[PDB]
Amino acid sequence: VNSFSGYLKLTDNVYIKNADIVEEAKKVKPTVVVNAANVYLKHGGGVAGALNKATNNAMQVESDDYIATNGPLKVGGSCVLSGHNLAKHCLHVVGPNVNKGEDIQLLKSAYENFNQHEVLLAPLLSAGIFGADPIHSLRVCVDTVRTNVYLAVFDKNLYDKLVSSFL
Ligand SMILES: O=C(O)[C@@H](O)[C@@H]1CCCN(c2ncnc3[nH]c4cc(F)ccc4c23)C1
Repeated sequence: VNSFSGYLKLTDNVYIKNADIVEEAKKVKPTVVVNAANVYLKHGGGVAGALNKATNNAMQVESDDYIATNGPLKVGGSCVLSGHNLAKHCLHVVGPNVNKGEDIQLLKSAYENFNQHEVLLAPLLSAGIFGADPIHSLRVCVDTVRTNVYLAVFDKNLYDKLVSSFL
Protein backbone atom coordinates (compact mmCIF):
# COMPACT_ATOMS: atom_id res chain seq x y z
CA VAL A 1 0.00 0.00 0.00
CA ASN A 2 1.22 3.49 -0.92
CA SER A 3 -0.12 7.04 -0.64
CA PHE A 4 -1.00 7.71 -4.31
CA SER A 5 -4.75 8.57 -4.67
CA GLY A 6 -7.36 8.86 -7.64
CA TYR A 7 -5.39 7.01 -10.34
CA LEU A 8 -6.85 4.86 -12.92
CA LYS A 9 -5.13 1.49 -13.35
CA LEU A 10 -3.96 0.77 -16.92
CA THR A 11 -1.94 -2.43 -16.27
CA ASP A 12 -0.52 -4.44 -13.31
CA ASN A 13 2.08 -1.76 -12.83
CA VAL A 14 1.04 1.44 -14.70
CA TYR A 15 -1.42 3.98 -13.26
CA ILE A 16 -2.46 7.43 -14.47
CA LYS A 17 -4.08 10.62 -13.17
CA ASN A 18 -4.97 14.09 -14.44
CA ALA A 19 -2.75 16.06 -12.09
CA ASP A 20 -0.09 18.72 -11.87
CA ILE A 21 3.09 16.76 -11.08
CA VAL A 22 4.36 19.64 -8.91
CA GLU A 23 1.22 19.56 -6.79
CA GLU A 24 1.00 15.78 -7.05
CA ALA A 25 4.61 15.70 -5.79
CA LYS A 26 4.30 18.27 -2.92
CA LYS A 27 1.40 16.22 -1.44
CA VAL A 28 2.79 12.68 -1.74
CA LYS A 29 6.48 13.43 -1.16
CA PRO A 30 7.05 10.33 -3.26
CA THR A 31 10.36 8.54 -3.00
CA VAL A 32 11.06 9.37 -6.68
CA VAL A 33 9.68 12.07 -8.95
CA VAL A 34 10.79 11.91 -12.60
CA ASN A 35 11.84 15.07 -14.39
CA ALA A 36 11.58 15.38 -18.16
CA ALA A 37 15.13 16.68 -18.46
CA ASN A 38 17.44 17.66 -21.29
CA VAL A 39 21.08 16.56 -21.47
CA TYR A 40 22.28 19.87 -19.97
CA LEU A 41 19.84 19.75 -17.04
CA LYS A 42 18.72 23.27 -18.05
CA HIS A 43 15.24 23.35 -16.50
CA GLY A 44 13.73 26.18 -18.45
CA GLY A 45 10.22 25.09 -19.29
CA GLY A 46 7.73 22.29 -19.47
CA VAL A 47 7.75 19.84 -16.59
CA ALA A 48 11.38 20.67 -15.80
CA GLY A 49 10.79 24.41 -15.56
CA ALA A 50 7.75 23.84 -13.35
CA LEU A 51 9.48 21.38 -11.07
CA ASN A 52 12.48 23.66 -10.80
CA LYS A 53 10.32 26.72 -10.06
CA ALA A 54 8.61 24.78 -7.27
CA THR A 55 12.06 24.18 -5.70
CA ASN A 56 12.82 27.92 -5.75
CA ASN A 57 15.62 27.18 -8.31
CA ALA A 58 17.44 24.80 -5.95
CA MET A 59 17.03 22.03 -8.53
CA GLN A 60 18.86 24.17 -11.11
CA VAL A 61 21.69 25.06 -8.69
CA GLU A 62 22.23 21.38 -7.86
CA SER A 63 21.99 20.46 -11.55
CA ASP A 64 24.59 23.02 -12.63
CA ASP A 65 27.04 21.57 -10.10
CA TYR A 66 26.29 18.06 -11.42
CA ILE A 67 26.99 19.10 -15.03
CA ALA A 68 30.14 21.02 -14.07
CA THR A 69 31.47 17.79 -12.51
CA ASN A 70 30.13 15.12 -14.87
CA GLY A 71 29.29 16.72 -18.21
CA PRO A 72 26.00 16.26 -20.04
CA LEU A 73 23.75 13.25 -19.87
CA LYS A 74 23.08 11.02 -22.88
CA VAL A 75 19.76 11.16 -24.69
CA GLY A 76 18.02 8.12 -23.21
CA GLY A 77 20.03 8.46 -19.98
CA SER A 78 19.35 9.66 -16.47
CA CYS A 79 20.80 10.74 -13.16
CA VAL A 80 19.49 10.69 -9.59
CA LEU A 81 19.63 13.99 -7.73
CA SER A 82 17.79 15.45 -4.76
CA GLY A 83 14.00 15.78 -4.83
CA HIS A 84 14.26 18.96 -2.72
CA ASN A 85 10.81 19.86 -1.30
CA LEU A 86 8.97 17.66 -3.82
CA ALA A 87 10.29 14.09 -3.29
CA LYS A 88 13.15 12.23 -1.66
CA HIS A 89 14.88 11.93 -5.06
CA CYS A 90 14.45 13.34 -8.53
CA LEU A 91 15.25 10.99 -11.40
CA HIS A 92 16.19 13.30 -14.30
CA VAL A 93 15.46 11.31 -17.48
CA VAL A 94 16.27 12.53 -21.00
CA GLY A 95 13.74 11.49 -23.51
CA PRO A 96 14.39 12.33 -27.15
CA ASN A 97 13.25 15.82 -28.16
CA VAL A 98 11.50 15.55 -31.53
CA ASN A 99 11.87 19.32 -31.95
CA LYS A 100 15.65 18.67 -31.99
CA GLY A 101 15.45 15.73 -34.42
CA GLU A 102 16.38 13.07 -31.87
CA ASP A 103 15.68 9.44 -32.60
CA ILE A 104 12.44 8.25 -31.16
CA GLN A 105 13.84 4.72 -30.66
CA LEU A 106 15.69 6.25 -27.69
CA LEU A 107 12.35 6.66 -25.90
CA LYS A 108 12.44 3.00 -24.86
CA SER A 109 15.96 3.45 -23.44
CA ALA A 110 14.73 6.50 -21.53
CA TYR A 111 11.87 4.55 -19.91
CA GLU A 112 14.26 1.70 -18.98
CA ASN A 113 15.75 4.04 -16.37
CA PHE A 114 12.46 3.77 -14.45
CA ASN A 115 13.13 0.07 -13.79
CA GLN A 116 15.88 0.96 -11.32
CA HIS A 117 13.20 2.34 -8.92
CA GLU A 118 10.50 0.35 -7.26
CA VAL A 119 7.86 3.18 -7.39
CA LEU A 120 7.87 6.49 -9.29
CA LEU A 121 5.70 9.52 -9.95
CA ALA A 122 6.46 10.59 -13.46
CA PRO A 123 5.37 12.53 -16.52
CA LEU A 124 5.05 10.98 -19.95
CA LEU A 125 8.56 11.13 -21.38
CA SER A 126 9.09 13.12 -24.59
CA ALA A 127 5.51 14.52 -24.36
CA GLY A 128 4.66 18.22 -24.14
CA ILE A 129 7.39 20.50 -25.48
CA PHE A 130 9.56 17.48 -26.36
CA GLY A 131 7.26 16.96 -29.32
CA ALA A 132 6.45 13.24 -29.24
CA ASP A 133 2.96 11.77 -29.44
CA PRO A 134 1.86 11.21 -25.82
CA ILE A 135 -0.14 8.13 -26.91
CA HIS A 136 3.06 6.43 -28.46
CA SER A 137 4.89 7.50 -25.31
CA LEU A 138 2.26 5.81 -23.14
CA ARG A 139 2.53 2.61 -25.20
CA VAL A 140 6.32 2.53 -24.82
CA CYS A 141 5.96 3.20 -21.09
CA VAL A 142 3.54 0.28 -20.63
CA ASP A 143 5.71 -2.03 -22.75
CA THR A 144 9.00 -1.06 -21.06
CA VAL A 145 8.51 -0.16 -17.39
CA ARG A 146 8.06 -3.11 -15.01
CA THR A 147 8.18 -1.18 -11.71
CA ASN A 148 5.19 0.73 -10.34
CA VAL A 149 4.72 4.00 -12.21
CA TYR A 150 2.14 6.69 -11.44
CA LEU A 151 1.76 8.92 -14.51
CA ALA A 152 0.69 12.56 -13.87
CA VAL A 153 -0.84 14.20 -16.96
CA PHE A 154 -1.33 17.96 -16.62
CA ASP A 155 -3.82 18.49 -19.46
CA LYS A 156 -7.31 17.15 -18.73
CA ASN A 157 -8.17 16.92 -22.44
CA LEU A 158 -5.01 14.93 -23.21
CA TYR A 159 -5.64 12.54 -20.45
CA ASP A 160 -9.18 11.75 -21.28
CA LYS A 161 -7.79 10.99 -24.74
CA LEU A 162 -4.95 8.70 -23.71
CA VAL A 163 -7.50 6.72 -21.66
CA SER A 164 -10.06 6.40 -24.47
CA SER A 165 -7.45 5.21 -26.99
CA PHE A 166 -5.54 2.88 -24.64
CA LEU A 167 -5.37 -0.75 -25.51
O1 LIG B 1 3.93 19.69 -22.59
C1 LIG B 1 5.18 19.63 -22.43
O2 LIG B 1 5.87 20.51 -22.99
C2 LIG B 1 5.92 18.54 -21.63
O3 LIG B 1 6.53 19.14 -20.53
C3 LIG B 1 5.18 17.21 -21.19
C4 LIG B 1 3.84 17.07 -21.81
C5 LIG B 1 2.78 17.77 -21.04
C6 LIG B 1 3.29 18.72 -19.94
N1 LIG B 1 4.27 18.10 -19.03
C7 LIG B 1 3.69 17.83 -17.73
N2 LIG B 1 3.31 16.62 -17.34
C8 LIG B 1 2.79 16.46 -16.13
N3 LIG B 1 2.61 17.45 -15.30
C9 LIG B 1 2.96 18.69 -15.63
N4 LIG B 1 2.89 19.85 -14.97
C10 LIG B 1 3.37 20.84 -15.72
C11 LIG B 1 3.50 22.20 -15.46
C12 LIG B 1 4.03 23.04 -16.41
F1 LIG B 1 4.15 24.37 -16.14
C13 LIG B 1 4.45 22.54 -17.63
C14 LIG B 1 4.33 21.18 -17.90
C15 LIG B 1 3.78 20.32 -16.93
C16 LIG B 1 3.51 18.92 -16.87
C17 LIG B 1 5.06 17.01 -19.66
